[PDB]
Amino acid sequence: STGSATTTPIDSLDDAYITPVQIGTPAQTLNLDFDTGSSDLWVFSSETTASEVDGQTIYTPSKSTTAKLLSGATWSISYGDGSSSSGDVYTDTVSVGGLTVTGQAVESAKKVSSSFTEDSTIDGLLGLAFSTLNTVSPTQQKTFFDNAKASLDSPVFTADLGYHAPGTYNFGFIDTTAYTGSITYTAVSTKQGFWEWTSTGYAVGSGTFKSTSIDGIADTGTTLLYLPATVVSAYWAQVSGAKSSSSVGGYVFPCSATLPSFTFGVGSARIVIPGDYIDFGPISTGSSSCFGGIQSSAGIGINIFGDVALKAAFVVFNGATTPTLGFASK
Repeated sequence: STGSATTTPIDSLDDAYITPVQIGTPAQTLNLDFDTGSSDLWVFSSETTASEVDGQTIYTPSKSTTAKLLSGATWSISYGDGSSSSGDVYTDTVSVGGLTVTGQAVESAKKVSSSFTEDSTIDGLLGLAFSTLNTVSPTQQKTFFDNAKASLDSPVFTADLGYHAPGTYNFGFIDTTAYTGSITYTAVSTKQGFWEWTSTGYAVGSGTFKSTSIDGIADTGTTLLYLPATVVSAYWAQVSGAKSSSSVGGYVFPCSATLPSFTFGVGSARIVIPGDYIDFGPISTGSSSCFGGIQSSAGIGINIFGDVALKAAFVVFNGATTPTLGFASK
């Protein structure tokens, strides 16, 4: 089997992407944030504290003839951005782009943090990291991909995120029309539960490539590109007037600037992030100070190849017995 679904930016900045997901019988379609950095499929629901729901579409398990309460199971998650959610668990039928899993754990939120409430466009998350990170207790549950894997034509999924445009998540096949050149595959460590890999270096604009190992995670659920402070300083030094602002929370730059590209290495291959991908617009409405899309990972504890990086590539998440990651230009 295979599946193919379009993923759509939630706003004009590509702050996140939403993908429609069918849950239950009859189907209830919710728009979920596919997150290769976590491993829980959780949804706003009829059980979510009413004051914490503000415009989201909810899953109502009592209206699904295939929903079953997973007795005694609870979940609770905290994300890198400080947001969080928790609740109980159902199993139900879940379909993505024509690919159906029966008995998928659907984690129903009883509580969500303010950042989730305040984002009306995201109805929940669909985790695509390794199932070892799943938070369901006392019996850990499998991700949608893990459950689908054996049925797929090939045990892979691909992320093809657009810049200011829709893109695609495919399951079970590689669309050879969706990228240019070849896909370069690179080793993955699953030791921390992430799609963790080592970039071979970087360049800023038309500058020379610096060969240096950068361990980090391919994370579709993180907006920006978080890299070591040395790398990030080298990038912003090429933008007149750019500075790190403690009050704003990172590098900002004059909105009048033209940003240089940023290149990262994948083995001997190179992925080029155009300068415009690195512009996240005014820090507040009407400001001429703009927020940068490349930020320091210092104090995160891990480098993160988030959407800024991934949307410059066609990315293969290869879930073979020994997982690997593939990157192509597009």
